[PDB]
Amino acid sequence: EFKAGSAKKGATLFKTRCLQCHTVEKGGPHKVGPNLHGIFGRHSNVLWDENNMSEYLTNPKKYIPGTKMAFGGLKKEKDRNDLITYLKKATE
Ligand code: HEC
Repeated sequence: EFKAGSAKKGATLFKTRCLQCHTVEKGGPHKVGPNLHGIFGRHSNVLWDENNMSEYLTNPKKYIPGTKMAFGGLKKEKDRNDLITYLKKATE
């Protein structure tokens, strides 16, 4: 169900909802979460592709309720396709 979307809107969604814990650049520093470079091909066993990550990123995960250490989810379909379109181009 993933359809190539907007990398522009995806890049904005990354700085707002992912950058806080993750980095995309080659040889990026491990932050609260791992470096997502080369994520599409890598596993944990979960062979990362666009559709299985769209499912993964749909649900929010509160690590420390009360602080900004929590992922907010991507409940809108457009937002997931946008973020993945960006992320796919930026993690290689
Ligand atoms: C901190 C509050 C996080 C935010 C915001 C996002 N992620 Fe996350 N992510 C985080 C941690 C602590 C972990 C480790 C494993 C766990 O489930 O706890 C992850 C892991 C990922 C992964 C898996 C990477 C891998 O197994 O190599 C992906 C693909 C991932 N996170 C993507 C991702 C995206 C796209 C986010 C924003 C939309 C995002 N994460 C935010 C912590 C946090």
